[PDB]
Amino acid sequence: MPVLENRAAQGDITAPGGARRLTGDQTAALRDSLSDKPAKNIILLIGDGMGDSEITAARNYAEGAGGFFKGIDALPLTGQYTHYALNKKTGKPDYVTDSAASATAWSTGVKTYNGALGVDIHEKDHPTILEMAKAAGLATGNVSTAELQDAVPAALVAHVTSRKCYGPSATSEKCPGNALEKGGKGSITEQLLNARADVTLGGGAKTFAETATAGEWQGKTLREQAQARGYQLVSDAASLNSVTEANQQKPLLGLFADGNMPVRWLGPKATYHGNIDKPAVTCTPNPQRNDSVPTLAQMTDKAIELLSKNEKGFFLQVEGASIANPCGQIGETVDLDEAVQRALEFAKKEGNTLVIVTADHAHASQIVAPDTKAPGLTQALNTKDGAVMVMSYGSTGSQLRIAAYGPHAANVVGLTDQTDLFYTMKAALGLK
Amino acid sequence: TPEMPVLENRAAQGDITAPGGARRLTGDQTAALRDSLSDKPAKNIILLIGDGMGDSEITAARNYAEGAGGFFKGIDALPLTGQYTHYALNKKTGKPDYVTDSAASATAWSTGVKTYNGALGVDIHEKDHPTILEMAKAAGLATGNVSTAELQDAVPAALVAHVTSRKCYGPSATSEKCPGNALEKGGKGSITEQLLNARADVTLGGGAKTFAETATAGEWQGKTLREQAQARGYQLVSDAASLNSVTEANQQKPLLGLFADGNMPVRWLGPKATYHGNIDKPAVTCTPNPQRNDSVPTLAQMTDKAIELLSKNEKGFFLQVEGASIANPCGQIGETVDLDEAVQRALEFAKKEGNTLVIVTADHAHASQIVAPDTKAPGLTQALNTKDGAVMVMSYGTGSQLRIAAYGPHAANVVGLTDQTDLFYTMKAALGLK
Repeated sequence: MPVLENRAAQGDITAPGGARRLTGDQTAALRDSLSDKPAKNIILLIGDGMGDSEITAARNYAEGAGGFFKGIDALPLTGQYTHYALNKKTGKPDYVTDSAASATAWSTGVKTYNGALGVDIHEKDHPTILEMAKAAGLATGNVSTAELQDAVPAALVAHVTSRKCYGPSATSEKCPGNALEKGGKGSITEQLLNARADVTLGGGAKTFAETATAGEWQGKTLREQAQARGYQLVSDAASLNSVTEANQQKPLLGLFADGNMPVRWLGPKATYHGNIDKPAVTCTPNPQRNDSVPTLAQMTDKAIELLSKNEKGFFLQVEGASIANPCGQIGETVDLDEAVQRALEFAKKEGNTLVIVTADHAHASQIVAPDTKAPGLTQALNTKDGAVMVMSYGSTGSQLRIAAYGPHAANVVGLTDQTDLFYTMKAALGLK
Repeated sequence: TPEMPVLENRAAQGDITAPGGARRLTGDQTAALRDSLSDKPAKNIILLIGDGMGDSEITAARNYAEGAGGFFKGIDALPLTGQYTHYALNKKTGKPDYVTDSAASATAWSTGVKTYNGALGVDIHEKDHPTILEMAKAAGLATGNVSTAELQDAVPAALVAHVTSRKCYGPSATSEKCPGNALEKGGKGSITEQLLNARADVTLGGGAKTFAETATAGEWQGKTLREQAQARGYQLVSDAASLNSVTEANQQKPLLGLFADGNMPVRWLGPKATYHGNIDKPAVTCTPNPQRNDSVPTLAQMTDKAIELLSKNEKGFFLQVEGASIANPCGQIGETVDLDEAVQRALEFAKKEGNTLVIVTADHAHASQIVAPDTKAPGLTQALNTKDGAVMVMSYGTGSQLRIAAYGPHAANVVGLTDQTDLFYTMKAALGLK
């Protein structure tokens, strides 16, 4: 079912027809994109805050208005999904979710309250798509450029009443029911190590320095616990590259930064009337990025290579993290686009892989007219077109894009809910 | 048999607090979507435009009027969806201008050419290009142009007028602001004059005021534009009763309904948003506008009457319907509700007829955002009491790509990423126009 490159503007944008992204009728191409056959594998890519506005701004900046993201914009089947959370006491909708409640929704199929991971409004645990995959004998991967304790990667492996419960310390204080010494399943990091995905790659080494309060590994650091439990620990690109396999006997745990992994691009923070009062900005490469720290795309490719060895199949989630910094935000979308390209390249070759690309919720940034005097923070940027684009941040709940390629991708078209994504993945992989 | 499927119910299917309760799907959609795809000719096209109606506006309106887990039986029911880009051009450089106005965006889908902000039916060199409505008429199709805005406003005007500035409503503004287009200066005339020349079978909306102006040259010099319409054989109507009496509309007796002096009445009233309004003022419940009444047809009623009149043409018809806009949350939400009712009419017709492509989108998105209730925001905000019995806060503090959705023959051409100019080529090809 491969392709639909490319949908850049096809010609001279000032001339009749020159800004078209299509070359002819799409009925055959869309029909050819539809298959009801089993998915052997799923790759779910999440861009933090990546709603339609963020996609557009990053395209305009990095590719030009008429440009095309070869990963993000190349998925043939598209829709919009709703991501409202719940008020914990009343059960009524809360129109603006945080990352934890939204990740819980696609990870478990149950709505919840802001801050919850893997539990419902009654604080009851519900299994995750990753746990279910593993129980069925599928290989599992969990990749992020955030700290691995952050809401999105955490939601696949941890059930806690507050997303703040990173390690033993915070869990004892803020989630006493989940604390290991109080009979609970443990902190986010402890539950991560119990879950034992085949491949886990990201930031967040800091919390692994904490020591367990109880159980078999009481008094040892969580890093020592991982080593004791047979994990392959890697911390840089060379150590990652040399890994030849990852499975339940030798699961891979890559910890590539103390906190979040390095942001792709730097620029100044937006300011009051920054588009008027400050020069237009050209984003710059972050010196902290280097070939010793794997990128999101490199971690995605290595996870695919290790997980694809499982004959039954795999589930892999990849999160492009977001750390009022337009350059930071746009470079994060570029990082995600490269990871999506790796996923699509694999899926097109393998032929039984469903790739889904979406966001937890949208950032508040807006693209505004160049002369805008806005009440919040603004910045002018010099885009690939050699024109100024202005972005405004003006302290969100909108539905936002979800797109897919491969078997069962029809289930993201039209209006859906974020919880439907759980059931789509469940059904595509034939999980019970 | 009414047979390619419309989405009948994508509301949350159960108790939203329970596992699976917030699902909008009941099962796999592959078969449904396969059955949604045809490249047979479109006999008819109905294009519905919600002013400012990006994804945020759809979500806010759904939240308020239907609840978070509710469902717009029109807007949310189209099975094939994508996102399109609507950037304009800088007139002098020809480089993208990332934030369009309504005139440049309407020009893009009506003519397939990008242009500068404020341009109607002309490119950055001020050269005219034909519109989808003009092309439909030349091919023997019936044509309708319906709006709750003034008919001179950018969206309806872009189908029938080629002028260098959208401000050129009548003779007086054209001679001042678009001198090359002014009739007495050798051009094709004001927006209103070009509308009268274009002679769609059905034109319904606001904007009676400009018709009081007199022409400055030509056969009808010194007559008002209303008098000109009357002399050129138009059937003029001004309220619901007179619209209802109309039995036919065609090139001998084209229909021109003028239902307000300016814009037609908004659906709902509420207070303007204010600084720290969500904190400093009570949560708002929108109220009915008493200027709305059964003597003024609604957007849906105009849509239904236009379909009834246009569908008599054996070759087919092209119909555009605009739900107009105008930091008034209640006004903007009610406008989305108005559009949803008109989309329901269009889909009901299309489902039965079987050869009708229905497209629902926006010119460009409004700046409103849905934000946390406790938000202290620097712009204008308002708390609203929604259908769920919970508070939603709106903030007004744009260039984002936005939803386009379709049903019927050739609907596949809205899926994925497209440009607003592709919509011109989609409509052209679907109707077989050359």
